[PDB]
Amino acid sequence: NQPVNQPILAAAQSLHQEATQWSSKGNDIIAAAKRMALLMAEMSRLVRGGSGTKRALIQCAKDIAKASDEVTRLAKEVAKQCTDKRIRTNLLQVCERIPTISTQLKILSTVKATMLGRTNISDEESEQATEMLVHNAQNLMQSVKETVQEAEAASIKIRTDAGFTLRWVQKTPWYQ
Repeated sequence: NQPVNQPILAAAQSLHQEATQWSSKGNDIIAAAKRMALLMAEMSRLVRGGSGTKRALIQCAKDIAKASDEVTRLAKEVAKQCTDKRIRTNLLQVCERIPTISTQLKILSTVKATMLGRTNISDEESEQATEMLVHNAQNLMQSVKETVQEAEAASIKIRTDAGFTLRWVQKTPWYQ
């Protein structure tokens, strides 16, 4: 079908597996994380494209960074209502890593996009730029996955408020 950068696809699938165990209904962290995983999977295809995929590669990074701001914004709200200082601090700590990682995703996607369909660039420049993009994508997927898990852990420490708190409902059994 279409060539894909396996480690980016694997990082995407890893976040999606974790996010899809929960319902998006009344959980915008879950919705944004699912959008991020789906967009990151598109990225693994685009990173392998020609000159025509240059705009799509940079727009994909921009979309991923926008979905990560929704994750960060909501996780800060979860933290603000959490009574456990350990969980509250962890959530606030990860919220400050995500914008840095996603800024770096935009810079490395632009770097890779300038290289698509070019003949003058060496395999070394290309490989080095691709490896940097790969690591950044893995770090981002990991940070959001951990943000999902900590936001769920924080829910136990929050007085459930219908229409006012995040909703955690398993869509499928954990062992499926």
